[PDB]
Amino acid sequence: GRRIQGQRRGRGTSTFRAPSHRYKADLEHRKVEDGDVIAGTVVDIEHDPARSAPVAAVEFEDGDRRLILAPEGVGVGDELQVGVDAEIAPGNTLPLAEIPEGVPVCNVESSPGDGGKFARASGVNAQLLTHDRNVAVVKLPSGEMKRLDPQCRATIGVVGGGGRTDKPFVKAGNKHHKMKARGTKWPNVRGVAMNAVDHPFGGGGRQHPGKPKSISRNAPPGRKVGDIASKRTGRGG
RNA sequence: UUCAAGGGCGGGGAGCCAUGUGGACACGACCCGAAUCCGGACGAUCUACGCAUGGACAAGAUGAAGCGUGCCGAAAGGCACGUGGAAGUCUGUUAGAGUUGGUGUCCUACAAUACCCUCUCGUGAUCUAUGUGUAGGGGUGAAAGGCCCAUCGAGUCCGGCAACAGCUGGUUCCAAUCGAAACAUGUCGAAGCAUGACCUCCGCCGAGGUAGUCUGUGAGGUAGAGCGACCGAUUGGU
RNA sequence: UGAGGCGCCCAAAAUGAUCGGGACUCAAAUCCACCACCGAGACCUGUCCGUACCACUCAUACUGGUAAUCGAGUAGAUUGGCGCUCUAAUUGGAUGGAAGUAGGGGUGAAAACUCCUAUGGACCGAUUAGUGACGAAAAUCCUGGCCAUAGUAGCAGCGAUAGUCGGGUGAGAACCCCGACGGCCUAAUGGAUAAGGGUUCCUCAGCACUGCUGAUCAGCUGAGGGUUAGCCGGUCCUAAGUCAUACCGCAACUCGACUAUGACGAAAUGGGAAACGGGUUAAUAUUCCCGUGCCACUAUGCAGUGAAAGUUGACGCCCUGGGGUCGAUCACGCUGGGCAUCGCCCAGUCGAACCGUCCAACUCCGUGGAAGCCGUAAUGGCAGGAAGCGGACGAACGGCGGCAUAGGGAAACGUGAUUCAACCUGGGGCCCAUGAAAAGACGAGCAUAGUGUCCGUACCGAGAACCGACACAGGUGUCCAUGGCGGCGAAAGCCAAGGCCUGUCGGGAGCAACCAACGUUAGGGAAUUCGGCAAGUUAGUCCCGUACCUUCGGAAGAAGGGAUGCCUGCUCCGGAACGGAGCAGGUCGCAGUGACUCGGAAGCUCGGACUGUCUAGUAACAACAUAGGUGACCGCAAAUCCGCAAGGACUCGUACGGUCACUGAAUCCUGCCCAGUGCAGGUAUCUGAACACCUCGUACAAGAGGACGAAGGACCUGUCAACGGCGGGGGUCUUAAGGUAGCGUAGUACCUUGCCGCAUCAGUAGCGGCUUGCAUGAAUGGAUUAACCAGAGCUUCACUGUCCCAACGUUGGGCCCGGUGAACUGUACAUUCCAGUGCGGAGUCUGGAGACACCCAGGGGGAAGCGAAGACCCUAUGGAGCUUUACUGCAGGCUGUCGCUGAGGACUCUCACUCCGGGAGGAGGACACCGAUAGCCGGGCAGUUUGACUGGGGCGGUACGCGCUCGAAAAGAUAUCGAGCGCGCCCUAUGGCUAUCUCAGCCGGGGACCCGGCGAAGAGUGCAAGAGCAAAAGAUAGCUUGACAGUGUUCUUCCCAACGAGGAACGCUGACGCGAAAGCGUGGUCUAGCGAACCAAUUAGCCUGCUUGAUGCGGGCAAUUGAUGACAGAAAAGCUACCCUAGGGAUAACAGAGUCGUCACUCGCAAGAGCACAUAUCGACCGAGUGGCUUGCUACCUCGAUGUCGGUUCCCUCCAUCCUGCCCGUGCAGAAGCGGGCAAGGGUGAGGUUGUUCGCCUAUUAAAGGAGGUCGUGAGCUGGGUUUAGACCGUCGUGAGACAGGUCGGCUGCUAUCUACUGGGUGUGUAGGUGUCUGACAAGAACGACCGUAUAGUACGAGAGGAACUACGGUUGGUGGCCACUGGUGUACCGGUUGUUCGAGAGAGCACGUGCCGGGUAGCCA
Ligand SMILES: [Cl-]
Ligand SMILES: [Cl-]
Ligand SMILES: [Cl-]
Ligand SMILES: [Cl-]
Ligand SMILES: [K+]
Ligand SMILES: [Mg+2]
Ligand SMILES: [Mg+2]
Ligand SMILES: [Mg+2]
Ligand SMILES: [Mg+2]
Ligand SMILES: [Mg+2]
Ligand SMILES: [Mg+2]
Ligand SMILES: [Mg+2]
Ligand SMILES: [Mg+2]
Ligand SMILES: [Mg+2]
Ligand SMILES: [Mg+2]
Ligand SMILES: [Mg+2]
Ligand SMILES: [Mg+2]
Ligand SMILES: [Mg+2]
Ligand SMILES: [Mg+2]
Ligand SMILES: [Mg+2]
Ligand SMILES: [Mg+2]
Ligand SMILES: [Mg+2]
Ligand SMILES: [Mg+2]
Ligand SMILES: [Mg+2]
Ligand SMILES: [Mg+2]
Ligand SMILES: [Mg+2]
Ligand SMILES: [Mg+2]
Ligand SMILES: [Mg+2]
Ligand SMILES: [Mg+2]
Ligand SMILES: [Mg+2]
Ligand SMILES: [Mg+2]
Ligand SMILES: [Mg+2]
Ligand SMILES: [Mg+2]
Ligand SMILES: [Mg+2]
Ligand SMILES: [Mg+2]
Ligand SMILES: [Mg+2]
Ligand SMILES: [Mg+2]
Ligand SMILES: [Mg+2]
Ligand SMILES: [Mg+2]
Ligand SMILES: [Mg+2]
Ligand SMILES: [Mg+2]
Ligand SMILES: [Mg+2]
Ligand SMILES: [Mg+2]
Ligand SMILES: [Mg+2]
Ligand SMILES: [Mg+2]
Ligand SMILES: [Mg+2]
Ligand SMILES: [Mg+2]
Ligand SMILES: [Mg+2]
Ligand SMILES: [Mg+2]
Ligand SMILES: [Mg+2]
Ligand SMILES: [Mg+2]
Ligand SMILES: [Mg+2]
Ligand SMILES: [Mg+2]
Ligand SMILES: [Mg+2]
Ligand SMILES: [Mg+2]
Ligand SMILES: [Mg+2]
Ligand SMILES: [Mg+2]
Ligand SMILES: [Mg+2]
Ligand SMILES: [Mg+2]
Ligand SMILES: [Mg+2]
Ligand SMILES: [Mg+2]
Ligand SMILES: [Mg+2]
Ligand SMILES: [Mg+2]
Ligand SMILES: [Mg+2]
Ligand SMILES: [Mg+2]
Ligand SMILES: [Mg+2]
Ligand SMILES: [Mg+2]
Ligand SMILES: [Mg+2]
Ligand SMILES: [Mg+2]
Ligand SMILES: [Mg+2]
Ligand SMILES: [Mg+2]
Ligand SMILES: [Mg+2]
Ligand SMILES: [Mg+2]
Ligand SMILES: [Mg+2]
Ligand SMILES: [Mg+2]
Ligand SMILES: [Mg+2]
Ligand SMILES: [Mg+2]
Ligand SMILES: [Mg+2]
Ligand SMILES: [Mg+2]
Ligand code: NA
Ligand code: NA
Ligand code: NA
Ligand code: NA
Ligand code: NA
Ligand code: NA
Ligand code: NA
Ligand code: NA
Ligand code: NA
Ligand code: NA
Ligand code: NA
Ligand code: NA
Ligand code: NA
Ligand code: NA
Ligand code: NA
Ligand code: NA
Ligand code: NA
Ligand code: NA
Ligand code: NA
Ligand code: NA
Ligand code: NA
Ligand code: NA
Ligand code: NA
Ligand code: NA
Ligand code: NA
Ligand code: NA
Ligand code: NA
Ligand code: NA
Ligand code: NA
Ligand code: NA
Ligand code: NA
Ligand code: NA
Ligand code: NA
Ligand code: NA
Repeated sequence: GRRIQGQRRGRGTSTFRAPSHRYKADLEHRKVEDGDVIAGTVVDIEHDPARSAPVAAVEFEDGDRRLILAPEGVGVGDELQVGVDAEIAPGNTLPLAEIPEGVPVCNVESSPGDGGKFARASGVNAQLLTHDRNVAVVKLPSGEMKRLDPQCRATIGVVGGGGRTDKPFVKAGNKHHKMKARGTKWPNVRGVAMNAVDHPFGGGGRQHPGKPKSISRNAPPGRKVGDIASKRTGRGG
C-alpha cells in the first residue's frame, strides 16, 4: 500500500510543520551567575501564538529584555525576581528547594538549568509536596508524582489563561484558525473512510475496522494505528 | 555381479579430416504482434496541500451582546422604546468562485471537456496573482483511488530490450514421385509437448508374402430363442 | 361378410402461392409390363506428354519396347529446373546505339527465354565454378504517390445579426481609403499595465506565401528606420525559502540532515533618497527640447560639538465620526456652439512639481473646582480633578500665497454651494486566530561647486501579437468602482467620451419540406411523462395581516388582503440635497414595479444536524469534513513519526499538551456477553535461542547430551464507546451471552401489490396504524429532531402547447448563384424484389418476378452500414492493484549474549561512555547509546503460488491411482458427470504340507447333540463382482514357517504398438517343511490392497578421500524402510465493479438456428353430470397431433462487437375471431344469453399504481381479441429498469470484498458511397406538331360502427318485461377537399403607454431580433 498519514508527518514537510517563523519567544528561565540579585520589571503582556496563552515582557536590571512564561496574576509594573534568594511571590522563579512545600508552581525544569519543561500550558500547575536534601517530590498536572533535583528551578503560581478549554469551538472555522497556528494537519479523515491501500482500517463495503483496534507496542510504523498498546478500552468496569 | 546359478556390457582392424546439405540444443533464432518487471534520470509552467508577500468582495435585508431613556420594583430585576451592528446569517449574474437541470446546441466541434438558458456560493474552513516547499511505491489528498503538465489501482523520459507467450496474423519462383494424422500412453496435461500409430527418404537383407475366397483344426455367448435349465422378475383358478 | 388399390375427411401462421418454373387430367399423375432414344473427364479408340520399368548405352544423350494390373490430392518427406546480386575462369555484344521503359512478334507445361518497332544515350551479357541484406497479392504490414468520395461538408447558429449611397486609388475593388446616413461595445469591443511574445512597432516597395471569399489592404513578403533617464523601474533590503564553503555521513558522489559563515531570494503587487509643466517625431519620451523644481555623495567655506537614546521604516479582521481634493450636480455671470413656434440644450470658463504658511484629531501643561455634571453616531469621561479658559506638541496628494506679464486656450480665461473617490486623522468592537523582516530615513544647519556610471525603455497585452498544433467562441493577474438618465445599486435598459463595423465570404428566391433558437395560440388544464422533464405562473415598494412546529434564534417575504401613474397646491423630518415620509384636489389608460428589473405558494415522509468538501473530463449525493461525544499512548533523554547514516518533524510546544483511533450538532439514551480473536497486566509450575559453563567424543575439531533460562507462549486476570456476538429447543444445548429503551413490511421485509385506514372514478406509489423483524437495535451508536438543502418519494392551490391536436408567424440555416474547399469510407461486381438454399441472418448461389439511362431534393428501411483486434463470458502453467491465521522471506519493535567495559544471584563505587550546566559543577554509569549475534512478534514491505476434469464457468461431484458385472455389437480393442458396486486392508494363520473326512437343505427315529436316509454343490472358501473348487481349492486334526535368500525367463502394466513403478505366470541356484512317494510349498483359489529421484535410518561385506603413516570424520557398490491419493511425484490462499493484455464464437449472456419435454391450441374415445337425458352446456382418464408466442435443452452462426429491457412513433402481415356481417344448435316464448360455423373488410379506444412486459383496478364501449415482422422499429426518439466507476442498508466473509437482495446518483458518436422508397427534373426509344382520348395494368376502407324516432308498449308473454323487416334523423372513427361562417395566427398595419436619446414640441431610434399592452386585413389554417 501507500505510506499512512502518520508516516507522511515525520518527513517534516510544510503541511506538518508549526509556523515557527511566526512564533515570538522560546520561554526559558533566565541564567543567573548566582546571588539571586537578578530582578526585572514587567513592561507589557502579550499573546503567545504558540500557546494560545498570555506571556509577559520583562526588562531586567542588567538591561536584558526577554518574554517570560507568565503565571496568572502578573501585570505591568510588577517586579519579578529570579534567584535562590528571590522573594516567594507569584511570578518569581527559584529552585524547588527554596520553595515552601504546598505551593502551586509552573514551568518546572526537568534537570537544573534546562529552563523549564513541565506545567506550561494554560491554567495548569504542579504541586511541590515533599522536600529533602536529595529529592524534591512534585505532582505534575497529569497527576504523576515526579522526583526532581531540588536544584530544579520553577515559577511560583499557576500558568495564566486558565479555563481556555471550557469554551466549545462551536464551529469548524474556529478550530481552523487555531490549527493554523500549530504544527498539525487538520481536518482529520477517519481511517475507516479511506481505501485499503491508504490505511489498515481502509476498505470494505461499509465502514468498520478490519481487525481489532488494539495494536501491539511492537507494531511497525505504517501498522501502529487505532488504540496503541491499550491496557483497556471502553468505559465499563 | 558372482558359495552356486543366472544376467549386464564388450569382442574376428575403420577411422580421421575437409566441403555441401538434413535435423537438434543454447542463444533475438523465420518476421511482426501486449499488458509487465527493473535501473538511471526529467518534471509541482497543470494540479493537490502548506508557507511568504500582495489584491478582491455594488447594494439591500434581518437586527445578537453591549449601552441609553422611560415606566414598574425594597431589591432581584422586569417591560417598552431607542441605540448599537453581531453572524463559517439572508437576498443579490457587484467583482469573483462554483457547476444542478436542460440528459438542449456541438459531437470529422469554435473547443482532445466548447456554447446558451437554468442553477449554487458570494465576510469567509472565502476567492485570487506572484514567489516558495513536498517527487514516483514517493508526494499531495475535508478520502473520489482524487491529483502530481491532455499521462495515474503507482507520472514522464531513455535504457535493460530484438523481454517472454504453449496465443492471433504473416512467411515471396516452376515442375516430377509418394502421400497422412485429426488416434493410443505419459504429461500443473487437455489452445502445448514427448513417445507410439500413420506419411516420406536412405542403406541393408534375399524368397517368400497374404487385402479375397474355399477347406481343415481351434476360439466365442451378440441377434434370436427359452426358462417342468439356473436366476430374479411377473397373472389367475379349483 | 372377408381382403386389396387409389383418393377423401382429420389439416391453423405471420412481405408474394407453388412440384426448379411454365403448366399437365384416357396425364406431362400412379401402378404393371414393354419399345426407342438423350445423356460424363466413366468405357472403347488415334496421336502426343509425364512417370516407372525393359533392351542397347558412359549417359539420367538417342533409339526401340512394356503399363488391364501408371497418371486426383491439404499437411508433410523426396527430387530436377527458372529468375536476381556480385566474384572468378573461359568467351562474346555496344555510339553502325548498351541497360531500362512502351507497344508488338516467336518459343517453353511452366518458372521464364528471345526477337521487332519506338524511346533511351552508356553500358551489357553467355557458359562453368562460386556468392548471398535472392523472388510478394495478403501481415488493421512500412513509405511514397494517386482515384472515387466532391465542386460535396464547413466558410450561418454565440445577446456583438451591419451595413448602405456617393466618391478616391488602381490593370483589377462587396469587404483598402474619404464623406454622409445606419448601427455595435459601456468593468468593455474604452484607457494604463504584469507575465509571456520578440521586432510583430514606423516608413517605402510589393502580392508567389499567409488571411475561412477578394484585396490596391495587412500582424504576410523585401528593404530601410525606430527604444535617449541622478529624481520611472532594475539596481539596494530583507520574506517563505534557496545555494555555496566548512564540518559530519556515505563504498562513493553530481547524494544527505544539523550547525557555523557567506551569498541568493520581491520589475504589475512587500520595504524604498529625489520631477513637475509645456513642447516635439513617421516611430521614444517623468528619458529628447524649453522652463522650473528636487535628492544623494564628494570638495571648498561659515556654523556645530552636539550624536545616540529615541522616533520612523512597520503592519490583522469588523463597525464608525471628523478633516478633504477630483468628479458629479445645483445657482448665477462670462466665452463659443446647437436649435428654431416655445426658450431651451451642449462645450468651455484652465494653470503642476516645488518653496512658504495654516491646522483639525490625539497626547500633554497651567488655570479652574464640577459631589452631578461634561460629551458621543455609539462606547464613554471626572476630586487619581469634569466643563470653561489660556498654552505646548501637532495632518492631508487639503486651504492659502509664491511658482506664473511660466504654460495652455479661438475666446472667456468665473464665483458660491452640496454630496464628497483619493489623501489625512480619530473612536469603538473581536481573537482557544495576535496579524513580517531588514536596508534605509529622522534625530543632525547653511553657501557655493563638482559628480550621479551600469541594465531596462519599440509594440501587442488578446473573439489576430500571450498558452492552447490555427488570425482557436477556451484559458490568462493588476489599476481606471466617481461620465449622464435610471434606481437600493459597481443591477437592467438607453446614452456620452473613447473604440469599432475584423466575434471578417458574399449574391438570389415571400425564402417550400426539414432543423436550430423563439413569439402567439380558442375550449379543456398534467389527460402528457419514470417524473410537470421543458415551459409557465409569481415578482419591485408600502400598509394591513401571518398557522403547525421550535433548540425561543427561528418558522416568516409563511399564508392571505389592499395600495402603486400623471398633474396642481401643500405639510412634516433635516443645516441642506438635484434627500426622505406624508396631505388635499384634479385627471387618463384594458393595464401605473405599464418596458426593464422583479418569490409561485402550502403540506406529508426519508437522509445528512448546520456553513463547508469531492470523483479537473458522465456520480455534488445520503459520501468526506465539522463542532460535539468517547477510548488509547506518553512526564519530554516521553508518546508518535522520517532518515542507510550524519541527523530530522512534532517543538520558539510540555498533559487546559499532542499523538493514535472511533462516533459525528442539540434532546432522551446507550442493555447483556471476556468463550474465540486483539491489546494489556500477572505468573508457583511447564515450554523457551545463542554465548559462557559441565559431560561424552576428537592428542584438536566437527558432533551428541546436560545445567541455567530472557522476551514470548502455556496458565490466570483485566478490557467491548476492542474485533465482534445477542440462537435452536423446553416449563437447558452450541459457543460467552440469548436482544433490554426503542424502532419496525424500513434506502433493512423474501413471502409482497402483507392486512386495515386515509386519498383518488380507479393509487404495486405516498402517509398512518398493525407487525411474528427471510435477515431491526443501541458511539458497527438506537430513537428523535427545530433550522438548513441544485439531496430521494408523495399530496394540494396556482400556472401553463407536457397532452387532447395541432396552426400561424419571427430570426439563422436549408434551396439556387459567384468564390473558397476538406474528411469519413472503398476486395471486386453491383437496377433490385419475392421465395428457396447455404456455416442455420444472401444485392452476387437457385427459381421466378420486376427492371430504358442520367440527374435534383428528402426522411434514414437494408448493406447483420461507418466508427473500436468485445468492456460481458471463458481460456493462458498472462499482467497488475488489493487482502489475509496461503507459501516464502524482508524491514521494524521487544528480549538474552559479546565488544566498547573499569574498581571493590544480589550490591557499592568511578575512570570510560551518555545527558544537564556558560563555567565551576550536577545527574546517570559500566547500564544506556553504538557495533555483532540469538529467540519472539512482524501483510509495515517484497517475491510468488492459489492445479486438472467439466454438455461454458462457478457451486456439487472425482468418471484424477486401482478391481468386477453390464454397456461392448459371441476374437481382441472401445467413450460419456454411462448402469450396478467395490479397493487403499485384514490374517503367524485366515500361510504351508500331510492325515482323516464331506457340505447346504429336507425327511424319518431318540431349531443343542446322537442315528439313518435322500442330497454334484444351492455350503464353505477374510472383503466387490464375476469366475474356480467335492476321495477338494471346503471341514477337522496334526505338524511346519516356502510369507525363505540369490538370479532369471515371459506376460501384464501399455491389445494392436514405444513407455516406469507395481503385479503375475513359469524356471533355475541355495537352503528348508511336509509326505511312503510321485509331489506340493516362489503367501491367502483368481482378477483390487499401491509410490521416482534427492536425503535419512537400517543390513552385510568390500572399494575409496588430493606427498605419506596413524586416528577421527567423510565419499561409494547392493538392498530394506520413511510419501508424494493432483497417486509416471511443485514446497503454495483469496478479491478486483479500479482493472489491463493475449486470444476464442474452440465456450457462456443477448438475437438467430435445431428441438418441443415445457407452453399454446386442436383432434380421437366419451366415463361422468347436466331433476330424466354423454354430446344445449361442462367434460375426467387415456390416446393422436398442430404451432413455434413462453420455458428448458443443444452449442450450428457472430467475441478484429449484428447496440439492452420497457415505452414510443410509423409501416405490413397471421387467424386459433373480441366487436361488426351472414348462419347452425339451445336446457331457443320474448328480451337478454350460452355454445358452434363461415369470415381477417373495418374496428378493438381513455385513464389510476408499477421502469415494468405481464398484471391489478376505474369509468366509458358494438367490442375495448391474441400473435409475427432480428422478442419489427436507438445511422428514429426516450433512457425509468438490468449491468461500469461514487455511496448507504441488510446478509455473508478474519479481510480484500461478495450477493440471481434492496436503495440514491451516474454519457446515447457519424457530413449516406450503394440499395430502397416518397416526390421533382433531363434525355433516349416508340418515329414533324397542336389538341383530345383510349386503358394493359396499379392503389383504396373510402368507407367502418353506434345511438335515437316511427314500426310499438306492438308480435311473444300469466305477468314482469319486450323485439323485427322497412323508412327516417343524428353521432362517432376514418377519408378527401375547402375558408362564406366561428376560431387561431398575422415581429403587414393602427392606437395606448414605460425608460432613454435626438434641447422642448412635432416626429423618431433602441429595450432580440414587436419594449410592453389593446385591436387586427389578406393569406395560411381547425
Ligand atoms: Cl485543539
Ligand atoms: Cl524442369
Ligand atoms: Cl520598467
Ligand atoms: Cl468618534
Ligand atoms: K459476440
Ligand atoms: Mg522554546
Ligand atoms: Mg464564535
Ligand atoms: Mg499548518
Ligand atoms: Mg473525520
Ligand atoms: Mg471510498
Ligand atoms: Mg494494507
Ligand atoms: Mg458508520
Ligand atoms: Mg462504523
Ligand atoms: Mg505554479
Ligand atoms: Mg435597530
Ligand atoms: Mg453567507
Ligand atoms: Mg447570494
Ligand atoms: Mg503558489
Ligand atoms: Mg472505489
Ligand atoms: Mg512446386
Ligand atoms: Mg518434371
Ligand atoms: Mg458377453
Ligand atoms: Mg434378446
Ligand atoms: Mg498425383
Ligand atoms: Mg566458358
Ligand atoms: Mg501468400
Ligand atoms: Mg454526398
Ligand atoms: Mg442590427
Ligand atoms: Mg503595422
Ligand atoms: Mg501600403
Ligand atoms: Mg538580492
Ligand atoms: Mg515596490
Ligand atoms: Mg507609441
Ligand atoms: Mg512604450
Ligand atoms: Mg479572427
Ligand atoms: Mg390554449
Ligand atoms: Mg398521468
Ligand atoms: Mg399515459
Ligand atoms: Mg423545471
Ligand atoms: Mg425643517
Ligand atoms: Mg412584468
Ligand atoms: Mg420508504
Ligand atoms: Mg449536509
Ligand atoms: Mg465528473
Ligand atoms: Mg451539489
Ligand atoms: Mg456533475
Ligand atoms: Mg458522514
Ligand atoms: Mg471528535
Ligand atoms: Mg475529541
Ligand atoms: Mg405501510
Ligand atoms: Mg454498546
Ligand atoms: Mg478481441
Ligand atoms: Mg470481468
Ligand atoms: Mg497477479
Ligand atoms: Mg546536548
Ligand atoms: Mg503481498
Ligand atoms: Mg519474477
Ligand atoms: Mg478448466
Ligand atoms: Mg470382445
Ligand atoms: Mg495361488
Ligand atoms: Mg523431494
Ligand atoms: Mg529406516
Ligand atoms: Mg498423473
Ligand atoms: Mg496411468
Ligand atoms: Mg481486452
Ligand atoms: Mg460454436
Ligand atoms: Mg446494425
Ligand atoms: Mg377459421
Ligand atoms: Mg387486412
Ligand atoms: Mg426487438
Ligand atoms: Mg410490435
Ligand atoms: Mg434502426
Ligand atoms: Mg444510436
Ligand atoms: Mg446520425
Ligand atoms: Mg437509468
Ligand atoms: Mg431509479
Ligand atoms: Mg437508478
Ligand atoms: Mg436501345
Ligand atoms: Mg426593435
Ligand atoms: Na475497513
Ligand atoms: Na512482471
Ligand atoms: Na506549483
Ligand atoms: Na437592544
Ligand atoms: Na453549467
Ligand atoms: Na512509480
Ligand atoms: Na526498453
Ligand atoms: Na511468457
Ligand atoms: Na482429436
Ligand atoms: Na493432451
Ligand atoms: Na497450451
Ligand atoms: Na499363395
Ligand atoms: Na435385431
Ligand atoms: Na503436396
Ligand atoms: Na471581409
Ligand atoms: Na448614477
Ligand atoms: Na455560506
Ligand atoms: Na471474548
Ligand atoms: Na479476551
Ligand atoms: Na446487531
Ligand atoms: Na451545500
Ligand atoms: Na409553442
Ligand atoms: Na438507410
Ligand atoms: Na491492477
Ligand atoms: Na498447482
Ligand atoms: Na515390470
Ligand atoms: Na410441434
Ligand atoms: Na466480427
Ligand atoms: Na424498445
Ligand atoms: Na376482420
Ligand atoms: Na396500467
Ligand atoms: Na437485433
Ligand atoms: Na441512442
Ligand atoms: Na430501445
